[PDB]
Amino acid sequence: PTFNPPVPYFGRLQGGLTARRTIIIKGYVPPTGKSFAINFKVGSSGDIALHINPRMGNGTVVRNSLLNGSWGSEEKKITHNPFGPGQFFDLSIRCGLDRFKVYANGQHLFDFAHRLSAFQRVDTLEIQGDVTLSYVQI
Ligand SMILES: O=S(=O)(O)O[C@H]1[C@@H](O)[C@@H](CO)O[C@@H](O[C@H]2[C@H](O)[C@@H](O)[C@H](O)O[C@@H]2CO)[C@@H]1O
Repeated sequence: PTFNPPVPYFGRLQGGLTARRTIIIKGYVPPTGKSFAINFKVGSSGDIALHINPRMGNGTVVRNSLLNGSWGSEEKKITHNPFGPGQFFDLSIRCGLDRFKVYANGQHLFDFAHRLSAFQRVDTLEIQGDVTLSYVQI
């Protein structure tokens, strides 16, 4: 469902992941949470074009890709962490031509350049772990 979807969330992306297409994830980080992930995925159990992994322990926002069975290099740099314990967040993820463009609460969070080149192949949004979702628009 679009409203209060229970985690783990599986929502399929109509026509594949198109360019110009924005996904909205509004949610809540529990105080007793350590890790959650947002996965843009080729098939229900395949390649992860974009893996996004807020980790509360060290307060990192880990971006990576899982391609051909292996994790590439992590990108960690941010100017802010909206996923602090007990915080609500409003994420806007836009699939661009050369990058994903990611905003949290209206503030730019990260860009992640496509490594899975043909980003169209992505057909599965996957959210898992320590997060409470209030609204998910694909
Ligand atoms: O969903 S999982 O693939 O099972 O979880 C892993 C992912 O979040 C990837 C993304 O890069 O990280 C894996 O672990 C890392 C960890 O970030 C790093 O600190 C450590 O030194 O290397 C790992 C790989 O062995 C997660 O397990």
